[PDB]
Parts: sequence; C-alpha cells; structure tokens
Amino acid sequence: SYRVSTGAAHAAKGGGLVSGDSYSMMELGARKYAAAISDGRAHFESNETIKLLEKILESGIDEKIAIKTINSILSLRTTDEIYSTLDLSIIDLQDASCKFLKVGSTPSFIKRGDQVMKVQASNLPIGIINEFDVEVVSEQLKAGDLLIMMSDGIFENHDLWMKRKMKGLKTNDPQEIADLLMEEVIRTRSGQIEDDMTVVVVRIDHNTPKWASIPVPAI
Amino acid sequence: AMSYRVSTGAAHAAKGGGLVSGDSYSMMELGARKYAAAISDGRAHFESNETIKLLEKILESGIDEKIAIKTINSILSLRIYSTLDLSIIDLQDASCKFLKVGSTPSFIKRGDQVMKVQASIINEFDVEVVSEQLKAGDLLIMMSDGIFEGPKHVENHDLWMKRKMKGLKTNDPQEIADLLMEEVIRTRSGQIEDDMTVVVVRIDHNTPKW
Amino acid sequence: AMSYRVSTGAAHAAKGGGLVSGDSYSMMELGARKYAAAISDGRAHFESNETIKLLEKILESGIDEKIAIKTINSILSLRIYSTLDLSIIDLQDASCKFLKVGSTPSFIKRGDQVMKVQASIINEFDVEVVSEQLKAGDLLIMMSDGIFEGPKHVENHDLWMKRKMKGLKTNDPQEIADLLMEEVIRTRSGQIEDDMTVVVVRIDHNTPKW
Amino acid sequence: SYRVSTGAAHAAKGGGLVSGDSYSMMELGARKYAAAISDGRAHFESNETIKLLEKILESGIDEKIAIKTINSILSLRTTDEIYSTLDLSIIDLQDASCKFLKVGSTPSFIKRGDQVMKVQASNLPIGIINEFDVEVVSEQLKAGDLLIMMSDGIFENHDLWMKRKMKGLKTNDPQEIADLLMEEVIRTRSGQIEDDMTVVVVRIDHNTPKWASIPVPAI
Ligand SMILES: OC[C@H]1O[C@@H](O)[C@H](O)[C@H](O)[C@H]1O
Ligand SMILES: OC[C@H]1O[C@@H](O)[C@H](O)[C@H](O)[C@H]1O
Ligand SMILES: [Mn+2]
Ligand SMILES: [Mn+2]
Ligand SMILES: [Mn+2]
Ligand SMILES: [Mn+2]
Repeated sequence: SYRVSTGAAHAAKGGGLVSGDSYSMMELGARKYAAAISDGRAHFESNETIKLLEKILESGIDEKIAIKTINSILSLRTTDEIYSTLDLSIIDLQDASCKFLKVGSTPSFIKRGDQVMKVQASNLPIGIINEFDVEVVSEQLKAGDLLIMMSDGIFENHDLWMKRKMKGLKTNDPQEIADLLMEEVIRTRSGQIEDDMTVVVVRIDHNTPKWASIPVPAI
Repeated sequence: AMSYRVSTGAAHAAKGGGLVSGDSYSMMELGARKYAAAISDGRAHFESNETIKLLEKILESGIDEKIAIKTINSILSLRIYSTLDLSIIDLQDASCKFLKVGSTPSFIKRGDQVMKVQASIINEFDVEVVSEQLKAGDLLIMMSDGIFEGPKHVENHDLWMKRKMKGLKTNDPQEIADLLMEEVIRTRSGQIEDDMTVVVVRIDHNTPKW
Repeated sequence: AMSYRVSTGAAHAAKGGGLVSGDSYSMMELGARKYAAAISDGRAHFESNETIKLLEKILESGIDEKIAIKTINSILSLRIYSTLDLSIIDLQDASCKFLKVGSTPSFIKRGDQVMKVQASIINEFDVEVVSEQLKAGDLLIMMSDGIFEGPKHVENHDLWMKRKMKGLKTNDPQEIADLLMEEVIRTRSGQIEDDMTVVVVRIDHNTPKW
Repeated sequence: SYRVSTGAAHAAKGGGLVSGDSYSMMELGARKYAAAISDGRAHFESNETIKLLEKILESGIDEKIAIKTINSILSLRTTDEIYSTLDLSIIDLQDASCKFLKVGSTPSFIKRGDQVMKVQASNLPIGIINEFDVEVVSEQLKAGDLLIMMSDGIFENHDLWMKRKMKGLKTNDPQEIADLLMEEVIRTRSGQIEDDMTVVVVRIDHNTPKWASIPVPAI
C-alpha cells in the first residue's frame, strides 16, 4: 500500500481576506486519497452520522446535553456496524482550537515541548447514563504541538509507557513518529499481533512562508 | 493573517497483516479552514460531497471517455459548480483518476521528466477525464488559474511551469508548493491579481521497519 | 395554473404477519412539485433533510422540554431556516411529536372537540416541542401564517379556526383543506395577501378484511 | 398499525406563480408519517443512493448509459443489504410526467379508463451486461390514471390475472383498490403466505377546487 505526502499553498487575490479558490483533501487509510481544487464549497464532508455529531460539538450546547444527544444519535444507527469505537479530532485552522469527540476510550495525547498531556475532560459527567462511553473535550493547540491518536491495539499502566516513549522521540516528523511508536509497541511483542494497530500523528505549525511576506504596493 | 497548518502521519498494521483489519482511519482537510482525523474499531468517516459523488461514480464506472464527458456535461448542466480539478489516487496500486471540469491544468514530475495531465464534438463545460499509473517518487502538482496563468509576460504557460518544476531541487511537497507560489508572485511584484492555489502530492512506498 | 394532484393507498401483509417482512414501501411528496413511491425487497427510501435530521433526533431523544428548546435554539442560531412546523406520527401506536420553530400554529379535532397544539427564559427562535397521543378518527390540521392570520377583521384567530373546524361536515382530509382555504380567501375577496398553506392529516385504524 | 389519510391546499400570495411557503410529507410504510410546513427547501429527500439514481434519471442521458451508470452506482453499495429489488416511481406534479426506475422486475401497471397497460420500456437494451436487471421507463400520465405497484409476493401468466382483476375493480379509490387487490391475491391462497406482499396505488388527478376560481380584483 502506497502512502502520499502532501502540501499546499494558497493566496487570496489582492493579498488579503477571503478567496474564490478552495482546495480540499481526504484520505481513507490505506485505500484512497483525493485532492480537489475549485475556482469560483467543501469538496469533502463527514458521514451522515458524523455530520450530526459535528453539529452538536459546533453548537456549544452544554457538555452533559451534548453527551446525551450524541448518545441518542449514536443510539439510533445501523446495528451493523455498532460504530464503536470512534476517536475524532477536529482542528480549526484559523485559531488552532481542537474539539475532540470520543466514543469508547482511546486515549489521545498532546506533546507540547517536553510536556506530554493526555486528552481528557477536566470535569467527567457523573449521575447519568452514558451507554456509548461518550467523551467530549476542548483543548487549545499551538504551533509545535504533536497530537497522537491510537487504537486499542497499539495502546495495549499504559499512559506512563506512552508518555515516556513520546518523550523518547527525538524527531518532530509525524510519519516518523508514527512508525517509531509502532516499532516500540511491536518489539514489546517481538513479532505479529492478533489485534489491529493504527496510530495517526498530527503536527500543528504556523504557516509563515517567504511569499507571505512579499509586500503589495502602497498608496 | 495566514491560517495555521498541519503536517500528518499514520502507521497501520493489520492482525498478522494480512488482508483485513477492523481498524480504519481517515483524514480530511478543507484548505485553510478545517482538519479532521478519525480512528474507528471494527463506511468511511469522510466522503465527497453530493455532486462530486455522482461525478466520482461515473469516473469509477470506467465507461468510454467520449460518453463519460458527454454524461458528466449533462449532469453539470443541471446544477454553476464553478471549476473542478479532482485527483483520486488508489493507495493500493497507485493508479490515479483525474476529473477536470473547466480546465486547470496539472502536471506530474517523474525523475527529471515533467508531463501535463491530458487524455491521449461539443464539450459544454470543458470536461476532461484521464487515468494514469503513478509510481513511487512521482510528484503530482495541481493548481488554479491564478498560479498557472499567473506569470506576467509568458506565451507558453505549459513550458514555463515544466521548466520551473524541472528545476525544483526538493522532494518535499510543502516546499514545492511554496516555491511555485513564490516564483509566480515575483513575476508580478507582490501583486496578486487572481486567487492562487497550488496542491502538491508525492507518492511513497509504504515500507517501514516491521 | 394549479399543479396536478395525487391520491394514494397502500396495503401491506407480513409473512404470517407477523412481526417482520423483507418488503418495505415509502412515499414522499414535495408539495406541488414531486411525488415519489418506492417498494423494496429485503434504510428508508426517503428521509428528512440535513438540518431537520438533527432536530428530529433531538425530539426523539425525549430530553426535557426546557433543555431541548434551548438546545434546538443553539442549533438554529448556527444556520436562516425560516419557520418550521413539523409533525411526526408513529404509525404503530399513533403517538405524535411536534416541533414548531417560529410558530404556526396547529389544531386537532377529536369528535366535536378542537384543541390547539401547545406544550402544557429567552426563546430566541420561538421554539416549541410537544407530544400527544392521537386516536383513530383524529384530524390533525397544520397551516402557515397566511391561512391562520388570514381572516380580515378577527381579534381571536384561535377561536375563529376552532369554530370553523368544529363546523366541518366532512371527514375527508382534502375537502377539509380546500374548505378551510376557501373560508379564509372569502373574508378577503379572492385577495391573497400572504402565501397560504394548509395540511390535513386523519388517523385511521388499519383493519381491512384479511 | 394505524394508517393516515392526508390532504393539502396551497396558494401563492397574489394568486399566481411561486410561493415562499413549502409543504412536504413522507411515509415509511407501516412505521412513520411526517408532514412539514415552512414559511420563507425540501423537508424530505431520497436516500444517499436513490439521490444518485434520481440524478441519472433527471439528466436525460441516453438510456443504455443511464443503465450502465445505475448498475455501477448500484454496483458499489453496502453488500448488506444488496438493495434488490427496487421499484421507484417519480411523478412530476407540474406536468404529470412519470419516470420509473426498476431494479429487479416488479412490474407495475397503469390503468387508464378500461385500458390496463403494463409499465415497461418499448426498446429493451440488448448486447450489454445488466447485472441488476435495471429498467428505466418514461410514461406520461393524465388525470384519472391509476398507477399500481406491487412486490414479487402479491404479483405471484400473471399479467393476465392482474390486468383482468384491475379491470374488475369498480372503485376509483386507492386505499380501496389496494386492499381489494390484496384480498384477491390472498383468497387465491385461502389463508396466510410465506412471502411478503405489498401493493401501493396512486391516482393522478387535476386539482381544480372552488377557491382556485375565486377571482382577484382588476385594474
Ligand atoms: O497524507 C497527507 C494528507 O492526507 C490528507 O488526506 C489529509 O487530509 C491531510 O490533510 C494530509 O496530511
Ligand atoms: O398516506 C397519505 C400520504 O402519505 C404521504 O407520506 C405521501 O407522501 C403521500 O403524499 C400521501 O398520500
Ligand atoms: Mn481492537
Ligand atoms: Mn480564478
Ligand atoms: Mn408568510
Ligand atoms: Mn419476496
């Protein structure tokens, strides 16, 4: 299975504000990659069901209600497949603010400098029924953040292992960090595994290329 | 001013991998606005939009170029969708399908070579459909009108872009994108008459140590 | 001038019916534009649209009226969707859920009785959520501003509509709709200041000979 | 399971042309009925997959291509369920023109006066692969038409039986015609059946209520 490495550059007419151009990309792990440019809407969007989940996150409804509603939405879906687990991270690229939605633990970690914090909510909702083990979190990322997400297989006290090993990373490169973190989990076995393993890593960085600084004429 | 950026990586191992795995992941990026990443334990998380979906299906038919162009037109004449430059890569065998509506155009750089992406009556919406077999190390470059028709006093834009891509002393997609943007902007003088978008994709062999 | 119309019927028998059947059917009508009917042999054919879907899900939660109103508002304040009068009937037990956004309002006629559909802080979009238990022979009547606020010099519109519905000497939905439209139009003089829409639904016992 | 009987009336401001009001309804057989009014889009729409099929019908692409494309669209769907059969009738309410899309025979019949014609294409496409047995038809209906659609169970030379019995109907009322046609199929058994039976009937009629004729002032 081939990988793709991508990159993009975008500039509005009269260097400022909003553009008639749009570009998008999407990757279905190990299967399909798509990229679109349009010169004048979003070329790609979430699932029927993930669209609904996103709308709840986006709303800013209080957290207990969001959890209740997500549970209900999750509640009525095609029994096959049960759509657990779900680990979903949505980064806003204007302010680098990230909303996390988890359905059936994961967990995910944010490495900042040498500090590796786990992605979890400060206030855990109690005194309710949460049948799908739904968790909703809001962190604020900044340039140089490394968000690592993993499945049950690779993740399996495990926080200490991940925390330590993520400090042990001497590289800032996502495709490298992923492969190494895989390597470390596998040699701990010393061979193949019965369970599926996937890890994705995302690095946040602050777009400041030379052409961005080329000045437009004055009057 | 400029929005934040994202650089991503993923590693995947099937159980005794192996044909299949319950696990799946996906990502999508709405340029400059939104990045999403999803992991699920044993129906993709993200998909094309409604109109791109019908066009995507027609591509995936494999029907004759002549009729697909004709049938996509009829579809588009019942919308405007503006222009569309769509590249779809199969990560299993690196084959690629291109759907162009309203031109573009696009280029592939294979070693020192650079070729335009084109297919070997009335075409109302200027539709093209193309297939290619990519290879590890290929660089696919997509761009809007403002980059490609950007250079100030250039007769043959095709030739200008090839020559510039042939001169890229870099296999890094983000550098290439930024370099091509810069070269166009400087032919004017920080002046940006049209919106400018470039997307660069590199095909890699997935073959880590495990 | 006026569009064509449709009058529909369906009969369904499960195998030794019986809890379940591979067969399903559906219909939908986009008022004055489109009618569709589907039969399938062993995922509904038609569904609410994207925004109605989220609102529909919230209704089907069953969450507290106070918070559902509050949560639907927050949802609507991220769109305008205009107004929405939505009635959803469960054909198994004849229970009914109503979602009103931006008023309406609506009425149910049970025998000689006629009651308005209403639920026993800031409500930005004027949202109501209501549940009722309907019964064989009930007549549910829905209408837009132009019908209900239509009558020329009437102080209490609620009372005008009840009195008129109480006087319906007819259990046929299409007749009721046409009669109510006529009564409003004549209070003006063929003059139609606003758009006028009325929808009438009657609940029947399905109990044919078999 | 309850039934609903419905009706509706609609009039644009200043009796003519296009309205800010819209109304819709939908019924999921034996399960759910919904009705919406909006005072200013369609409240209800087809499936993800039926949307795509509809777009192909709507396009006026030639028939062989439409059949090929529908097959491909049909071709890539969730293996469960195989979504065969499909009998789909779409009436345009402006001109009473009906597009039929069939996936795995049915068939459906249009009764006009005492004439009962079967819904099939005049030119059947040959020299192709049609894996889902896709059929696409275009008839023009008129006031007083009775379109009858049925599943494999009730329909089972059967055309002669349906044709005769549909002539034998002495009623113009859809919910009656359906129940009778069920009755006739069942007594032919004389009890219950192993196979599922459903029939839907649609009568086309030409909207001309009294209020439509009430005149608006002249100058
Ligand atoms: O693989 C690289 C790219 O894949 C794309 O589908 C993702 O959207 C992401 O925006 C990029 O990182
Ligand atoms: O049952 C009656 C009604 O059901 C509705 O869902 C259908 O859309 C049809 O427009 C009506 O006939
Ligand atoms: Mn697992
Ligand atoms: Mn442009
Ligand atoms: Mn109005
Ligand atoms: Mn059957």
